[PDB]
Amino acid sequence: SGSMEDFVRQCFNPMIVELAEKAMKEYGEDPKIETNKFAATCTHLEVCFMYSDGGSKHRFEIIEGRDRIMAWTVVNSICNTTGVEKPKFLPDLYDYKENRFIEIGVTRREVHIYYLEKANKIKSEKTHIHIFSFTGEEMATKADYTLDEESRARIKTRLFTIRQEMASRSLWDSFRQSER
Ligand SMILES: O=c1cc(-c2ccc(O)c(O)c2)oc2c([C@@H]3O[C@H](CO)[C@@H](O)[C@H](O)[C@H]3O)c(O)cc(O)c12
Ligand SMILES: [Mn+2]
Ligand SMILES: [Mn+2]
Repeated sequence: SGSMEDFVRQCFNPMIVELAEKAMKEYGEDPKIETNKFAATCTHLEVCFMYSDGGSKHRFEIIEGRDRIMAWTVVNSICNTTGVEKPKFLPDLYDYKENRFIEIGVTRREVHIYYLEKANKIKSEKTHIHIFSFTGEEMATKADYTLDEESRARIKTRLFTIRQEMASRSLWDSFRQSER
């Protein structure tokens, strides 16, 4: 869907776009062909970045977007230095304030369905899950949202703006239907 490709290149910062293209190609997927996955990958990356800018300076270490060696360097480092259980999958962030890894979910489906799939995927209590939708819904572990409402509101409003713009360009219906 090349009109979606055009949208991704117009919508997302070039750093996010280049990171998403590398990520997909590493799984043998072509951004030019799986354009809905390209937009999805960019959105999750951007949310991960916005979330890391949510609170105090350096509250959050970013793990998402990092090459595997550096990602695992951050994760193993943190687990040696805080004694928190070493996750089996790379999470998205580490919360220095709350001493927990965070998995970040962005879903075109219902938040509760995605929360469960993440929980069942993770199989490790300590890691905090936080889900966003394009429709303003969000849900987190023990209903603990980590950030203040003003920072969550920027993320929720950004995801809404993205859905809206996709909608004006008749890309949203495909994109919504395309998810796992
Ligand atoms: O870099 C990638 C990152 C992720 C990813 C997704 C959710 C997270 O929460 C998360 O931390 C990371 O997913 C990717 C996927 C897929 O994106 C679907 C979502 O649109 C997922 O449902 C699939 O399961 C995935 O394999 C690709 O196809 C290619 C990719 O480079 C990636
Ligand atoms: Mn991740
Ligand atoms: Mn994630």
